[PDB]
Amino acid sequence: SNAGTIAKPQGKPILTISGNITNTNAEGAAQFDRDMLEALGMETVETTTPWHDGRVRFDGVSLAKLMDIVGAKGTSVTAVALNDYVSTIPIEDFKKFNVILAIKLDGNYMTVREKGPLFVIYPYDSDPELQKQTYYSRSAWQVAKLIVE
Ligand SMILES: OC[C@H]1O[C@H](O)[C@H](O)[C@@H](O)[C@@H]1O
Ligand code: NA
Ligand code: NA
Repeated sequence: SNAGTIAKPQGKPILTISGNITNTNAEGAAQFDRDMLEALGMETVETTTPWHDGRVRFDGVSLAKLMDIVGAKGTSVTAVALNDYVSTIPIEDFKKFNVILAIKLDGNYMTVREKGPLFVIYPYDSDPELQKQTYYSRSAWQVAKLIVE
């Protein structure tokens, strides 16, 4: 069903959240353009990563907030990337850690060649627990879809 409890996007959708959710703006899905994501509030994560040179600044939307916006009912979300990557992420990670869906890198929007437009980012250098392949594997870049189960 389409609850119609989230506004329809005015620009091109860059993220579709679907599955075991409550709040939608399409059949069984919540479509978001970049303006809608920025409007939810931008959070900052500064960290080194396995893929970047030195400490970089990511700005993006809290994934815990996105799960609350769509009324996620499940405990698992599958990220699907533009490049075909599929990554299952326990939703509890988003709360425990400041995980963000990054939109900007060092103050600039990320192109597809820069792992954008959306990139799941954990604050790796904030806790030795996060400096592990478990969380690097959950850090899906070029995210297009989040399927809640
Ligand atoms: O760049 C990701 C991680 O790489 C290494 O494990 C560093 O020791 C750690 O501080 C950092 O968070
Ligand atoms: Na549905
Ligand atoms: Na995994």
